[PDB]
Amino acid sequence: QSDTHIFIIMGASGDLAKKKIYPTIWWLFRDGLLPENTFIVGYARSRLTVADIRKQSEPFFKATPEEKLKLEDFFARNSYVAGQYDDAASYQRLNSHMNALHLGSQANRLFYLALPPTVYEAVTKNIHESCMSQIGWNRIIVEKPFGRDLQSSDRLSNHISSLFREDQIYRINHYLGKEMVQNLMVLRFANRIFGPIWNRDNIACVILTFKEPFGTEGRGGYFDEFGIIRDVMQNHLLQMLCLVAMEKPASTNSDDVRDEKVKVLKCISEVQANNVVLGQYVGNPDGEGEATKGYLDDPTVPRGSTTATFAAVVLYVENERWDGVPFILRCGKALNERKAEVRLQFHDVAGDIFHQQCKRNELVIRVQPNEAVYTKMMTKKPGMFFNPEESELDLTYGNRYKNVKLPDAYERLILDVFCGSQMHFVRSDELREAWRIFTPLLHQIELEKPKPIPYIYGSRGPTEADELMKRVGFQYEGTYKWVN
Amino acid sequence: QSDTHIFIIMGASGDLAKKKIYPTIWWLFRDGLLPENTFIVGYARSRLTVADIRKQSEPFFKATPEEKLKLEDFFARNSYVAGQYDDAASYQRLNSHMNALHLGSQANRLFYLALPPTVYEAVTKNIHESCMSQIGWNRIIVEKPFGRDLQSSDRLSNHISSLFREDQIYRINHYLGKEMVQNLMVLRFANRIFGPIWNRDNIACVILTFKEPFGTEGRGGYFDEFGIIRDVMQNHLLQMLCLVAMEKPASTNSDDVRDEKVKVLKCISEVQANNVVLGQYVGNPDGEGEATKGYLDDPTVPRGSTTATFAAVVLYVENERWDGVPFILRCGKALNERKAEVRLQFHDVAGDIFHQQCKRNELVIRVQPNEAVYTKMMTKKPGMFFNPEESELDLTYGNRYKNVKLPDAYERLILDVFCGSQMHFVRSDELREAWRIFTPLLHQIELEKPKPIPYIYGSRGPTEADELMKRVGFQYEGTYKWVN
Amino acid sequence: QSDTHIFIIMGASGDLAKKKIYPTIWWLFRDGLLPENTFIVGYARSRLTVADIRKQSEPFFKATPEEKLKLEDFFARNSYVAGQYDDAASYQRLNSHMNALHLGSQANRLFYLALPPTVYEAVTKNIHESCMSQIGWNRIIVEKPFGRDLQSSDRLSNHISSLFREDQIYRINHYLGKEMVQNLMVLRFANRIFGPIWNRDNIACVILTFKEPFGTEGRGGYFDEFGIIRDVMQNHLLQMLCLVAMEKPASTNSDDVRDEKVKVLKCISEVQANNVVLGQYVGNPDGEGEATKGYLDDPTVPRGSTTATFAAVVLYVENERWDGVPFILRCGKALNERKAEVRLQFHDVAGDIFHQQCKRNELVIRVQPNEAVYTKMMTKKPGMFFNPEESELDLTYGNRYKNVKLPDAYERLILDVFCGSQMHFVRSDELREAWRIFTPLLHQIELEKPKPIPYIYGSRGPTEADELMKRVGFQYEGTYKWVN
Amino acid sequence: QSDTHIFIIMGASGDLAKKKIYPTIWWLFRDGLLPENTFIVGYARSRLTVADIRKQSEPFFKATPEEKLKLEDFFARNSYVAGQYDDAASYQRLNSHMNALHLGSQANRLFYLALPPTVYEAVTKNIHESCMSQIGWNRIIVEKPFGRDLQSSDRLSNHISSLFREDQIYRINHYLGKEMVQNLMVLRFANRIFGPIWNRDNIACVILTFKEPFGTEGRGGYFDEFGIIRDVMQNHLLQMLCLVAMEKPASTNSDDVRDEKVKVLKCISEVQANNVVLGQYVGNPDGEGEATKGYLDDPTVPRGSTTATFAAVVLYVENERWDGVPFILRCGKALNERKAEVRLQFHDVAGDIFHQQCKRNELVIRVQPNEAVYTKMMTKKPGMFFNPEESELDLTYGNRYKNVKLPDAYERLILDVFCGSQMHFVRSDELREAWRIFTPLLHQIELEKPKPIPYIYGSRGPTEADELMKRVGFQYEGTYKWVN
Ligand SMILES: NC(=O)c1ccc[n+]([C@@H]2O[C@H](COP(=O)([O-])OP(=O)(O)OC[C@H]3O[C@@H](n4cnc5c(N)ncnc54)[C@H](OP(=O)(O)O)[C@@H]3O)[C@@H](O)[C@H]2O)c1
Ligand SMILES: NC(=O)c1ccc[n+]([C@@H]2O[C@H](COP(=O)([O-])OP(=O)(O)OC[C@H]3O[C@@H](n4cnc5c(N)ncnc54)[C@H](OP(=O)(O)O)[C@@H]3O)[C@@H](O)[C@H]2O)c1
Ligand SMILES: O=P(O)(O)OC[C@H]1O[C@@H](O)[C@H](O)[C@@H](O)[C@@H]1O
Repeated sequence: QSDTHIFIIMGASGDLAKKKIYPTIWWLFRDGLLPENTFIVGYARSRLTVADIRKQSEPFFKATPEEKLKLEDFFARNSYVAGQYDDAASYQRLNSHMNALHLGSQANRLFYLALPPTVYEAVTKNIHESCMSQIGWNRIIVEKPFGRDLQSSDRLSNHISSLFREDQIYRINHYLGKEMVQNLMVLRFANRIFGPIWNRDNIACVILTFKEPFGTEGRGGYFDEFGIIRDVMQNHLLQMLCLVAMEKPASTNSDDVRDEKVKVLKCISEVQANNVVLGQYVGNPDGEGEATKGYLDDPTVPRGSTTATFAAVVLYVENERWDGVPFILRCGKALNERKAEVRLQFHDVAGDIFHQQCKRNELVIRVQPNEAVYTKMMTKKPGMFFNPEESELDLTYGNRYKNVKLPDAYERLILDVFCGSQMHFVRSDELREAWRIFTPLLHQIELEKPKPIPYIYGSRGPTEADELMKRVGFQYEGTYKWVN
Repeated sequence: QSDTHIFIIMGASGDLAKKKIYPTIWWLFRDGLLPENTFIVGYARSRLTVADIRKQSEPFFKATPEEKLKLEDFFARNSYVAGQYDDAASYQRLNSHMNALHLGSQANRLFYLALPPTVYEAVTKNIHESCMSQIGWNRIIVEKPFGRDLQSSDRLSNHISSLFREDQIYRINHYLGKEMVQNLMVLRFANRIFGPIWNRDNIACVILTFKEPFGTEGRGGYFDEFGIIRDVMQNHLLQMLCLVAMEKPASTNSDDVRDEKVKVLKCISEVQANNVVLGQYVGNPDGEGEATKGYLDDPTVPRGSTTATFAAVVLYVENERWDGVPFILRCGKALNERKAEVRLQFHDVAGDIFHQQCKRNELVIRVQPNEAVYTKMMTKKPGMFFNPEESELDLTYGNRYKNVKLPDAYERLILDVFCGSQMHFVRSDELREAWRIFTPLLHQIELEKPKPIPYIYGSRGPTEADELMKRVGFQYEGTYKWVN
Repeated sequence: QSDTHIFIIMGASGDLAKKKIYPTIWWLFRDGLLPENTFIVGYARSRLTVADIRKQSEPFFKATPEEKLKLEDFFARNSYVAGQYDDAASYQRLNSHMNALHLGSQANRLFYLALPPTVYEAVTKNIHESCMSQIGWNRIIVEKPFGRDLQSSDRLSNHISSLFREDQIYRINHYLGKEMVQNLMVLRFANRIFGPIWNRDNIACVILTFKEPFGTEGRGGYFDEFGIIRDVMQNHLLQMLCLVAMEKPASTNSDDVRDEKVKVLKCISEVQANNVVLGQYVGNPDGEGEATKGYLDDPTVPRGSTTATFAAVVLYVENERWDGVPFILRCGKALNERKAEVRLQFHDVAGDIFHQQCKRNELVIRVQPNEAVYTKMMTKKPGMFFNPEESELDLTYGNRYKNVKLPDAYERLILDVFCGSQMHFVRSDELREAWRIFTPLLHQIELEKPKPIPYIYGSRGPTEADELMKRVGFQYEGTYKWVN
Repeated sequence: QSDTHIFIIMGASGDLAKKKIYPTIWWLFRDGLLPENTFIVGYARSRLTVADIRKQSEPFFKATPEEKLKLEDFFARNSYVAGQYDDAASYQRLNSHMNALHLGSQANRLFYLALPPTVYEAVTKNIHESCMSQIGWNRIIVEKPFGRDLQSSDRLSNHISSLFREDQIYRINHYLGKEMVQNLMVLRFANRIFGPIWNRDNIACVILTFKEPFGTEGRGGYFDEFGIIRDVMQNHLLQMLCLVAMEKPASTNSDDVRDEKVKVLKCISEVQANNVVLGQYVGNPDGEGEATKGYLDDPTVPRGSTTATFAAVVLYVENERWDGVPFILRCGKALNERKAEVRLQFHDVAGDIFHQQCKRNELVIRVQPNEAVYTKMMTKKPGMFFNPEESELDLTYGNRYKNVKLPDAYERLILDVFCGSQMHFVRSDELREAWRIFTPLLHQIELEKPKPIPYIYGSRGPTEADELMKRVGFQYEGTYKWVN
């Protein structure tokens, strides 16, 4: 017997919903990864029907002629109900239409909240008081952002946790659903090559890079509200840091992994204001199209704003394994390229017998694009040479696994929610630690309004970040020559 | 000022000379790697000329029409003198011919002995008493084999050492001149990734593989005399074992490296008779041409001989780093392929959290063919899967350094002799140790005449070697699937 | 301001109360370690008075004539109330009495349940329903034993946890109050000489020894119900194992330490019945007094009882640090001495160059008697010798800290309860793991009624225990000679 | 058959001879450690007899009334021969006299050189040309000092080595004869508790302490020539450093240990002049006897002498195990006490959770006086405390082996020479490295004549040495309180 499963999309008319969630679940249904008895009901304020959302989301489905029959099946399993985000009567109407399905009750309920944070409290309280299943399990899915600082996020976290247990809250951080972020755990805890060397005795510094080649591109209101720190460094870089620095769990269970992650987070001290470089981008006079406009050009930006579009922050995990090793979290929009990269720079080899010609090893795990694990090792120079040179032991997903499709992060996250695996989600304690690490710095920046170092659009950011990276021990040589 | 260097070929008419030496030195001179004032004198019993050896060695030079001018320069710097290996008059004739050359006096003689071992004593004593330069450095080069057992090799080694200083003997083991064998030092002494894990605490067993897809093909008299053990295991496999198991040298100097190599050799006990698997090949019923004949189907092989064409022997290096870890030296002619491979099977990951789906990691360093370093590591299965699968971090010479021509071993060895580097050459004491481990086993086999396990030509050798591999610790699963 | 503290003792007329708790609180008050406004309330079914319990507990105070004034103050701060363990009226009578003090409302109430396990239900429920302070904190204290198996302990733990939070439940395991047992953490996580070597890579086996030189001596009825396993191995030896094998906590907070302990408990597999040696003592024919009778020679012991007074059980902690290392928990009553010992036998030194004259090093931390930490180390033989003998690096409390007094465990435990430090107390999940490790073994023993190996009173128990110890990896030599 | 052995003491009338070598050989013969065919021949310029040497060396024998008969036996096996150190005729006369003894031809001759270094060249030349046994082995024993700098030591070492083989030259460093110095090898290579932590990953700095409570005491003419560096630092402290830092030998043979020691020597760079603190003691104005006079208050010391009687020198071993760890060699005469001590200060425990109360562990080995090995550990404060404090795991020889008399170093050195064990003797290459480490510093000090920091007699030397120790990483706290 296959239990009935139901997927609910809040704000089904929303941008995020029609842009990512509906294509994600359609792709998952195309591969048959959901249980056989799966229904989908949309919910928003807009008075739409299944046909309206269908024609709105079809261009994002990436469908081909071979899958019409499955497409009409999928939209025969879809539904929509209109209502408000605070009127209960809409929620009893939704529940009445909700039970009117096959097996509708024993069904395992599942809610996705693709809504602005300003309505999270009301939506979650109404779902708790009205849309709770009596037989199957109920799992609610919240979305980034989670508050603005320690207290603002803490009040929301306590409001949600007071309503649902920790096994029913699924905080989405879609980089945790990436292929390489998951592969971090298997590389760390399934290989003896990477076991003894994963400590402060060998690792000089850890660099987690996040770059984007475009700016806010005319949508500067929300970025002005938040900043690059709150957007990326608080969640994406910090989860990659937790996966990198976590201790070996007792098992592969979600609770053990999240306990290790929160234990690692608890060992991080406050972010000092002398370890942070902020940058804001201005238009490139020789750029193309959007490259000629800066962050002060976007009208969606109040005049004279100090919001930074780049940041390089050092974190220290004070524990027996990571004491003294800097964790350089450098992220920034409007940079020269797109790259999510985990770079562990190892210490110099003890007793260099190669006359200072050797350089630091760098295990690099590029999350996106071109998923690949390569360790920058020192091999002997091929030919009639004896001095060593930097090479790599490369494993690229795209040259070794061409015939397999690395799925989208949302697909895997939703599949994990369906299967009950909560390993790749943010816990309340982990969120509290993540917010308390950065809250003093955010408050200091908000109250003081510093001047971020200007950096031209499309450049590699302010040089002050590079000065910081050199200062905190990271060594950059620029002698690494790589050819595909 | 560049000192004159003279290359000397004993037995210049020999097969080894015309097939490997003259092409090697021609390639070295073609790239300008030899000193500008370089002359070459040939010596053998046959009364030949420069033109005769020229036309004999032309098919092996791999010459090109644009290289013709350099070819005539090369053969203008060549000369030939005939004589006897026992008559001194020929030796002072050669010396006088040398003195009639560009500053012969201050010239740096360099001797090569491409002769059968039966004349090494006489040739070396005559060279010492008649052919020594009074100004520049003098170095001789002796060739495999080095005796037959401990005492037979010891007498020759003492005779040579009593005549020449250890900075003058250059014992050729051309597998030391291979690209990957020399790289072994860089891989482990220039990387912090391979340092902490290079011990008995992480390595379960070490396998050194040497395979040949072909048999002896009418040259079976010498192989019947020797046996695969003293052919390949005493020198090639054992030197790869020394380089794998050596300690970190104080410097890249030759003497230091040879010191740790002999130190590691001194920690190996002699071979027990219960750790040896021996095989003799018989023709394949459905073979092709040469494959239809066995080792006993060769007319020059004496009838009813028990000489084996395959050997898998387990060695133990009882020291603080290699105590208890087997060193399975598996070699065999008439096997299914050609491969020189160094395989380190690491221990099972402690506290397996992936439900025994992980398998032992293996750093594999394939010397030839298709030089490549790949660590068989456990990565997460790409796509909608969570169990790990075997993969590799691959660095291949040919896909990364396709424009770089990896030279022949003899080229690099002769260049090392010219440059005075003795790092990749056999010193007397590690030769004595290497013969010490294997001599009792060779004597026991010679006296007892065991029966080697018959294995079909072109097969993977006897299954008893695989049984030994399982018995001593090595784990084989056969689930590794690799695509280029 | 010093808040009022009230120490309420259930079963004030009890044996354990009068012989251990009243002397403990009197000693704590005599040294001035209690808050100034501290009062003690007695409670039991007996209609005793303050003077009655006073004269009953004088002989166990070890009081002195010069302390008469402080003793009079102590008993001026004492009180007693008679009542029932299930009648609520007595509970609000105690509440009204306790409130009728100085600050008898803002007081910090502290309860000790020195009662048989059969009344924990009623006492806990009545205390929760009637005897809570609305201003100060309220902490309850429970005592060994905790059930008989997994389910019996689970029901009691769930009932207690359903009424009190984990910061208000204080589970007493007086071996956690021992000096060496708490010093284990400082040995492990504060010294760099015991950190790198505290893993499976250097430890051959782990032995925790518990010995008593006397049998049940006339109380065999109580011991027959439980057995030595449930008496010692489930709590004392197992918590010693947890403190030995625990990973380094994030901080010295109680929650971190208990989380590490329960994490280590989660990694222990269930006890197989092939690693248990049960023993029942038989009367020594030439003993003195009590030694002439066996376990079956006691009137209150049921006839034909196969209860074991000795046990040696091997535990395996399947994790990264303790994979494969056996954990022999050897306990036994009527043995040859009284001794609680933590013995860590290290592996043989790899690459032994002393001609097998060396033996395994042993880290010993003797909890009692004569608290001492010594490492059975290999030093060179003093005098005109070159071979090593087995010696020790001894730190003995009594020769180094003679002038300081070693306090009783209950004293420091009660002081920790007063200070709110819950570091050395058992958590509920720790009980669940400690009981699930042993429950199938105890159930199978109870069902099958096996036959314990008889051993003479005053001997060292069955020799099958020694056979098991040598089988699982422990090497006993008997060559260790020690002189005081 | 017991081969005859002959003990020859060159300069038998010398100060060192009658103070140390005659009582040493007498003690060795008293205990029957010598072969029963043992004879002793003296030689010097003085025209003394057996009775004269007897009456001169009796007070230093420490004889007792019960061993006269042993004294008459010993002096019946004693003989004296007069002659010169450059006249051959005396040497053939000695050869004739010493052959004219039982088995005076197969006897194993063994020579001791208790002579000033100015005559070593002539004495070794004559003894090689005239007094060599043609049947039994011959071993020559030399004494400190070995030259004054690199070239002065090299010339004498080459002269000695050009006449005798390395298995016959026995260079005396009587500290290598000390109990603790030899025991260092058993500490390191026979214990699993001191092996893993014996590297740069756990050791912060190394201090080798040598202190003397008395000045030059009227022998300033000899000490002015050399200085404290050449006196103790070049040999005693540095050989202790070599034996502490050495890699584990392949076997307990002498050549393996000596090779490891010279390998460690080869990894040390020349001594820079910015890490050397020199001190010259001056008279304490309130001293007693010799404490009231300084090094300038001794008539035989040349006026205006800048020779240093104290030195703290920082050494680095650039190898895989000791990279970055400073080696502080702090030695000085006229200090506050007498002490030879090996102190290894370990790094701070990473991720300290005890709020900076922990301090660096210090493995301390006191060579003399009161031989003891103790590791300064951090244990919990006994009693009603929870903070850790400094303690030690103490093994003191005098409390554990009080009935075992630790023999003099010269006794064991002579017994080693008799037995052929050359483990504890200095090699020529060892001397070369030891001298090239310090030679540039000594030459610079001689050429520029610095001014050492004055320090009063009986003090702990200049405070600049303490400043240097603090700067190079050593953390002195002064809070370590020890009670016997
Ligand atoms: N692939 C290889 O052949 C190979 C590989 C590695 C090592 N080696 C070693 O290198 C050496 C080169 O010899 P080879 O392989 O080229 O075989 P080879 O042709 O039989 O010997 C080479 C030359 O040595 C002379 N020679 C042969 N037999 C002799 C004998 N009984 N007495 C005196 N001189 C004799 C001959 O000089 P003349 O022509 O003037 O008469 C012959 O031309 C051999 O020792 C071989 O073991 C060979
Ligand atoms: N406690 C120590 O003094 C001590 C400790 C360790 C090492 N050493 C070393 O051991 C060696 C023994 O010397 P020592 O301490 O006993 O002092 P020493 O008395 O001056 O030298 C002992 C012998 O040296 C001879 N001698 C004296 N002056 C000489 C000169 N100009 N030329 C040649 N020979 C001369 C004398 O031979 P005659 O009596 O026959 O004339 C005397 O017997 C010295 O090199 C010293 O560095 C000494
Ligand atoms: O501790 P010991 O054995 O007395 O060593 C001290 C002596 O050792 C010698 O090497 C020095 O030359 C002397 O100056 C010093 O007094």
